[PDB]
Amino acid sequence: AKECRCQCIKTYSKPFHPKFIKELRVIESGPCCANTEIIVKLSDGRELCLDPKENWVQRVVEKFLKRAENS
Amino acid sequence: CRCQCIKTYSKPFHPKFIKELRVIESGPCCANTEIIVKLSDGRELCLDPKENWVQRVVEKFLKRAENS
Repeated sequence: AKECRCQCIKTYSKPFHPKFIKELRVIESGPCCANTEIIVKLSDGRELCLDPKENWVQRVVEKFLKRAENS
Repeated sequence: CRCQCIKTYSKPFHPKFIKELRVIESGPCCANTEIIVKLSDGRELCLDPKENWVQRVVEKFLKRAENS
């Protein structure tokens, strides 16, 4: 399919500081993708897919969310 | 480079139908942080990131999605 399918072919495994994140996307698992997908947009203009099951990823997404909620 | 929201949604809905979450931080495109959630029914609602109930709903969805 085109729209109904997983959006990530691979995830970025190298940990980085949430300060480089400007946008976050969280797509829960369901009919169109067996797994939850997390895509972040960096200030370098890159769109990265992250592993939602990785602890550092969860902490990084948490820190960005709280900061954005303060702006 | 514009805002994705005109007005924020305040009417009651069941969070359990949220299937996707989007958070765009403020900057050159939009002065305020924007929070957009996609409901199963396809609807897209803009929520106020400054409201405490909103922050709780977003948090709960995130943890649930991370459990999959």
